[PDB]
Amino acid sequence: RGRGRRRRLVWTPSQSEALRACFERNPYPGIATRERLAQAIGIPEPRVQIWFQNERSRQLRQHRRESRPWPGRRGPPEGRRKRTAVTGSQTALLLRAFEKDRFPGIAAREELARETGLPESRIQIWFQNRRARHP
DNA sequence: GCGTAATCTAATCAACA
DNA sequence: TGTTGATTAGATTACGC
Repeated sequence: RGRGRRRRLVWTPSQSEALRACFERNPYPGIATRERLAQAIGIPEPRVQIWFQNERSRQLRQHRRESRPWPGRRGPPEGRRKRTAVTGSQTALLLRAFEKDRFPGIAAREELARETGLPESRIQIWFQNRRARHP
């Protein structure tokens, strides 16, 4: 990988309380739920998404260690993020960047956002998918 | 150093031209 | 329908405290 990752966030206690309470309600929130929590506690939705991935990993691993069944999905699955439209010039920017560095740090990713107008979070997924499809 | 946010791979679901 | 964006499980990495 590269270097220069995002500076880790530190949850305030109230933020932790809010994430844990949301998680009780449903450990598989949709984009509508994630954006709703994001705005309630004043952090960007992408940080919320990463915290649910990590909190599920922790719950699964504890359930596993306690030899307990994971409830899993409950209720109707909530809607996904709408698919991001990526123009041909946006794709071109990204492709050039990818040729020089497959593993951009937060620095590189945030300027691509400036340049392409795409969200940094979507750029990060773009590279994940590109790497996994173009060794 | 600990705890865990941030990052990663791989497999898969699914939108859209 | 094929391309590719979005999500998941789970492993790993590297920071703030």
